[PDB]
Amino acid sequence: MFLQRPKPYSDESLESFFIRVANKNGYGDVHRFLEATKRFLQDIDHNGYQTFPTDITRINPYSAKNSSSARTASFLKLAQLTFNEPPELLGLAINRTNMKYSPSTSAVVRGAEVFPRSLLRTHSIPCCPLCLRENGYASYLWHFQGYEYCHSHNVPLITTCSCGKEFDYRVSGLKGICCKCKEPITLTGHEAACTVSNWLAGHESKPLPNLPKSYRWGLVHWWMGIKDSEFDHFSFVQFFSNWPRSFHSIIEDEVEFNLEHAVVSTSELRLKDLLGRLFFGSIRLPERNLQHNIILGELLCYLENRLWQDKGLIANLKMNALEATVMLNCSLDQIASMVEQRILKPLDVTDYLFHFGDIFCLWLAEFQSDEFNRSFYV
Amino acid sequence: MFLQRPKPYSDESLESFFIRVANKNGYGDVHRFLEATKRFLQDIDHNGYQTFPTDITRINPYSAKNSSSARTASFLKLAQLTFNEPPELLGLAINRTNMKYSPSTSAVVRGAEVFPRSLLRTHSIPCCPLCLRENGYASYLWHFQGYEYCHSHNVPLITTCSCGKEFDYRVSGLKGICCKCKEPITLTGHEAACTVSNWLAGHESKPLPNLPKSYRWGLVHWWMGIKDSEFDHFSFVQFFSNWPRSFHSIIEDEVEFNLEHTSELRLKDLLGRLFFGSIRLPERNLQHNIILGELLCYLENRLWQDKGLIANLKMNALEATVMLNCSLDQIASMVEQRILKPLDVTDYLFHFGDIFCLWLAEFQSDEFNRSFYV
Ligand SMILES: [Zn+2]
Ligand SMILES: [Zn+2]
Ligand SMILES: [Zn+2]
Ligand SMILES: [Zn+2]
Repeated sequence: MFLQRPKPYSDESLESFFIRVANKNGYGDVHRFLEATKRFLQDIDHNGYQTFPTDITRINPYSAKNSSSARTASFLKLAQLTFNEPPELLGLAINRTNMKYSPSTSAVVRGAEVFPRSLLRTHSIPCCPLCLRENGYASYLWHFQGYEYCHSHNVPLITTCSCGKEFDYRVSGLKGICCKCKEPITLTGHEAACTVSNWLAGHESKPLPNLPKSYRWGLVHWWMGIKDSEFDHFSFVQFFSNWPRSFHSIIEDEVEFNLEHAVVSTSELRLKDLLGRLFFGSIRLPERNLQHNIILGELLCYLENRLWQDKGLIANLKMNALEATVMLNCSLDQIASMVEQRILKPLDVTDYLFHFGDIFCLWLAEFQSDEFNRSFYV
Repeated sequence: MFLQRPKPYSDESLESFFIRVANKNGYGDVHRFLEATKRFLQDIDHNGYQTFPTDITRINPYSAKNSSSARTASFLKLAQLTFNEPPELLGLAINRTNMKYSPSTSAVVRGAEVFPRSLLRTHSIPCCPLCLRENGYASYLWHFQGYEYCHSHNVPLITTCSCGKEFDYRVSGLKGICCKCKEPITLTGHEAACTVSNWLAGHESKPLPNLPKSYRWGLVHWWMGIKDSEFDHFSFVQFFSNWPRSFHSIIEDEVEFNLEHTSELRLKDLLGRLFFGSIRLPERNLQHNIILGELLCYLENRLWQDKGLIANLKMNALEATVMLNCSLDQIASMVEQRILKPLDVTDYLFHFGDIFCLWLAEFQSDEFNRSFYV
């Protein structure tokens, strides 16, 4: 099998890539192209040729249950032999990863952008009938929640055509011709999400900060837990006009509430009981790089400064051997090694034996890194 | 107690900070200030006042046995109480850190710059008396080997004066007046170390790459294991001078010594020195750990060449966690569900053509990922 590469684009999705290859090389559709792709992998002695799907829906590496390792091994072999010039297809596929958010939100990766798994769309993919006729391809941002508006047009994406039927570009082509009435879809102008859709594109909008593509998705899963609802876009804009003093407006509310509503005495207080929501909700977004995770990197500033104010209230919060490992970015064995030789002053892991100012000052002298340290937010 | 901040600098050592305070504010030497400082912590009931040193040698937080957590806890109080405008003292200390190098070298950290533990000077700190008269304070680079020449005057660093006696700023102040002679010290041109110490400082100097301060210092440990000797400043410049074909020139010769010394060949038997000595130096940022990405770019275009020679090189489950940056529990999890294909942990049932395809599918990150060396 000898193919030709179409016009390359760094923002084209994976499902939009196989459609443009089959239309350029004279194939009928994408279903007959993936069937001939499976036939070529059988002839070249591939290990997972029988697991290659013929559907454009499950062509992504996260849809594979156990054959994910043979999926990109099939993707790497096609880029080296079936084209005159080697394309870039591994950077366009959504790969799984072991990276988690706080407290337990899973995440995936696509090249140099770590996507949240919880913000991935799986029911219906929206699209735009303008970019599919001007750019000639589909954006990779159409598969995720949050990119509700088209970024440089001040229009939303479409979900249902004028005759009651939906349009999905994966099953009905990249032109924009719907299934039932075979017409182009009529469109259905704010700023509250046009600021967001410009910012979730990876681009600059003020006052929202300059961050990598992964670390702008990290604010979105966090801010949904703030409202305890779905994402609100205009309150996202107004919240960072007072950055960080709207986040300073939050932590003042959160320590002053749970001291009132403390059920135990002020010496028997725990870190999870005063600040179990704020501190355990910003650790890995996606990592502990406080140079880009500005949430925890600011949270540390409003924790270190007031430590020994108010009789050392914050610096004396009880902690387990469990949540000592969460803050230090270590394991339970390194806690159990520092109770033998007593670098760390004191085993039951779930019995509250430690203090917060003890664990906070241990990080600053024994457990920093080139990203998770005190010297970026200062 | 109530003091004054001097002119604050972005390269002052920590030992120079307790002399520029102790001279200015009416103490006799550095010993008097440390003795006064320890008592102060007793009055405000700090827990580790009894571990606070009266020696300026052991002032750094790695010199503590168990009280390194209470030494920066002693340091987190003085910047808030005993001054007018808070000085930067935690940004000057040499803290420990857990960032292991290749193969097992530990690390220390001073703010946002991580150093090899094996490159710390401990006998006698060389210095430049021209910075000890015009700047008058001690640059933190003087605490480390690899830095031999002063990069601000192109003049060497002194270790033994004209009377056969040494010189150190922790015992002879910051003026430059020695012990035996109490004179100005008589001084002691190259380029090969001059441009390294300009690169070791944190400026842009060619042909040494634009790496960060954590990664400009991760290479000097790596090259001394290559030559297996003391550090030659001449060859460390000329090694980077023909990138990539000087770095590849050892690589294509590493295989030829180890091909002759074919399926029972291993990745530890054929590419064992280049790969296992380059994973974390200090970390896995392939934008700035250029050693792995260029070797991966060498070995991505060598995966199924030579009838798949490099695809047939054997790996364990222990040395697969070194690559994939995971634990042994996730390795045994991929054996039950059978994503990675062949329990004995040190078993040779895993090959390099099998591991590298799994990392492009299930184990990327934002820094240990293919998205830089494309
Ligand atoms: Zn567009
Ligand atoms: Zn229509
Ligand atoms: Zn000088
Ligand atoms: Zn002398």
